[PDB]
Amino acid sequence: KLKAPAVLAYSRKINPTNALMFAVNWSDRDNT
DNA sequence: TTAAATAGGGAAGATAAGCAAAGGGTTGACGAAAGCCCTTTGTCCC
Repeated sequence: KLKAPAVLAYSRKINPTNALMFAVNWSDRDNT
């Protein structure tokens, strides 16, 4: 009947990082 | 070197699988109540 095994797991295929926030101007975004 | 006046309510804490086998565990010493025989000492008889 093709029953699922007792232990079966999958890893994570999309890895984001922790975002960082900075304050800049709309016309001088070079320095943060 | 101050008097008072209070300090949040609600929800919720995951599941599955398994815990090993083999080998050995020491020795010696801790008796009373008589039987017989011999020796010695002492008493008594012949």
